Amino acid sequence: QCYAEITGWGKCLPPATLSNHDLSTFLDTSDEWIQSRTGIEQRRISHVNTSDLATVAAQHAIACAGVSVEEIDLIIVATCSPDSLIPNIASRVQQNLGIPSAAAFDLNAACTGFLYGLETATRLMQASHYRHALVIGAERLSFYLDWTKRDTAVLFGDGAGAVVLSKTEQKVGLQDAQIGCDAQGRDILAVPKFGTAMDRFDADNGYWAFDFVGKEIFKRAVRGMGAAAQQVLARSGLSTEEIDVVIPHQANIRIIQTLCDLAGIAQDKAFVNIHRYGNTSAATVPIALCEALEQGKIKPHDDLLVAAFGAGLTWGAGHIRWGERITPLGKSDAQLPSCDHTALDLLSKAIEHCKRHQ
Amino acid sequence: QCYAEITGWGKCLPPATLSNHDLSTFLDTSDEWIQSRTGIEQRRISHVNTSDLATVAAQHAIACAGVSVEEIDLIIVATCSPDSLIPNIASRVQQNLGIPSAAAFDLNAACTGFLYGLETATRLMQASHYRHALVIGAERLSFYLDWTKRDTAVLFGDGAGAVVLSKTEQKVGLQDAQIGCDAQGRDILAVPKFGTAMDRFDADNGYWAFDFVGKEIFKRAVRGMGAAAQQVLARSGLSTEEIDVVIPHQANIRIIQTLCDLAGIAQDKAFVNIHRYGNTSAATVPIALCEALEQGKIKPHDDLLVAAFGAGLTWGAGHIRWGERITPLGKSDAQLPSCDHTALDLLSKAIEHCKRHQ
Ligand code: NA
Ligand code: NA
Repeated sequence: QCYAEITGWGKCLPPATLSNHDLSTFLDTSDEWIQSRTGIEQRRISHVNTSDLATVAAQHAIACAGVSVEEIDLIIVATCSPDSLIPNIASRVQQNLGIPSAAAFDLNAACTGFLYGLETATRLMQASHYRHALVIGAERLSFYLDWTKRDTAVLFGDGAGAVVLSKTEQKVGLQDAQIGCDAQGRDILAVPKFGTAMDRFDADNGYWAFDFVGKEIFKRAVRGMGAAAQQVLARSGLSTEEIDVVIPHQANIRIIQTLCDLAGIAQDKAFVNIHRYGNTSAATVPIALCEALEQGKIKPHDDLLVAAFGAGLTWGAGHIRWGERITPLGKSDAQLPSCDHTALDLLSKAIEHCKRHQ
Repeated sequence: QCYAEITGWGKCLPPATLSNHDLSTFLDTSDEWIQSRTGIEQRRISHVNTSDLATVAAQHAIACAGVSVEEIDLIIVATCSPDSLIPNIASRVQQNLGIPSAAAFDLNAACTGFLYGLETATRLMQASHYRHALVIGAERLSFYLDWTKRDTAVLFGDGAGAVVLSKTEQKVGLQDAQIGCDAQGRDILAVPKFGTAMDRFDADNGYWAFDFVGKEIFKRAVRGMGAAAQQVLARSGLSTEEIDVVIPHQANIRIIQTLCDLAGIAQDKAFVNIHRYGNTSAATVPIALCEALEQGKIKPHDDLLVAAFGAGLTWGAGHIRWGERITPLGKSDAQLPSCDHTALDLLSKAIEHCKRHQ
């Protein structure tokens, strides 16, 4: 029996920052409304491609683990906003980092993608030969947004987080996990007309609908994550009291609080950074984990609960038993190209196109 | 120790057929050129979305396995041509089939995606609780093609294949597998400007380049698949003589023959249907497997070699040990909506747009 220890962690948040007030300047919204409704105060807008964010997050996680690029056997990029479909962007990260030979694939399960990736990488390592893995959640959701639609325009942001996993006989890393999908709810959270369902040659094909039935999403999210968490707890033989830290998906602070409140888990155990970054889909969990660790919120041998949900409606929970080390073995000086533009400058063109089309 | 038996197989080929002569009518090519160069004589053009093809292939595989939709714990759709990115199309297949609860994700490793999916599903089942899985390779590559570019326009086609896997203690299904990616070659096979790297609001964004460096692809494919096959053979403790059947990716008949010739495997062991369908990327392997089985080419307890390669440059090989049953337990009458148009009629609009833009 073996396990996939999380030996490295890393993050990449692009610099350009879009505040709630910024949004209020071109949208019929308010900082009060956004902040009280969602807990979000800021989010980041990338001046680079998704794969670029993924790459920097990877470099930091690799440095953190002290592993050689030559030792990585598997690369998973959880994203729903890839630079390209042919080829995948896992291979771009691989090319960028000089990793030879490794299996490289993109995994799309929306905001639950990092948890799906962690589960997949862990089980691949447990049942076969993979010695080390890189699992990255990375998104440029700003690509998708309709800047005239306040319901969705204020929720999402860009970023990446990564882990490195290493095979071990110690009982650490992801233990039990339950991942799933409530497909009867597929239509409540969707951009159905970006992908091969779109009309390639229609000049209005950029003006797609972003379906977001907020209340039903909230209900189904709390239900799905909560039930998944119950299953993992029950199978683990841990009480709710023995969970040391919750690292939740960051969609809405009220969902986080409800999940905790209903699971009987103390609210202060939940790591929250949604106020800084908004909902970065697949990146939420690995960014939160990285920052939890950076901030000393996780101690060695802690039991962590992870939970997430997203379009699908995909959902998941997992139990991670931490090992001995919560500090990086080294640091990377990797960075994004400098950006000379505010978020508002970066979005300028898109905001004008969306507004012009109404 | 447990295993993931292939208990169900199924396929969906759309009806509209584009012959080599059809292509010659709007392209500076010939049936002689295509046929002698690639082995391709026909390919299918879908009148429906990728997810629709995936769904029919799934229904047949489910019927073949005699498993209940209630028993499926995992759904993987290997594709690089999804209807949509938000949400994934695995969840659409799930919704369509009424499968409750199952994990559902899209996996993108280009034409190696089905092998990546089979490996992933198998290891998930071996190391965790998943009882049954659906793994589907499905593509509408016709979405991507530039109908003025003869190098690529003649190679690719649409379709889907699926398997159902079931957990067992018998030593059957996927045994050893080696999957990988030669990222130094990422740029030789690419559509870099469909995805979030594209300019959403540029009215010429449909006219993307399809990079295809044919000779270097051929070289790197033969090398990668051949080395992967060597590793699986070596680790299995089987001689090349003990491989009963090869189910290869269908990119080019010369690649198939070279792979076999260089591996010392008799050419007549390789199942080939490229002449009918061309290169359907992730669907090639599962369609070939399904048809091999339909045609009685696989016997119980046979040792199968699978091999594939694609954009990335992803690559893989696997050894499948067949179990007892090579006939379906039942049949599905599922079908695509009727199509009243020839392939040429379906492509009409796209061909005119591409030609008009030169
Ligand atoms: Na504990
Ligand atoms: Na044999």
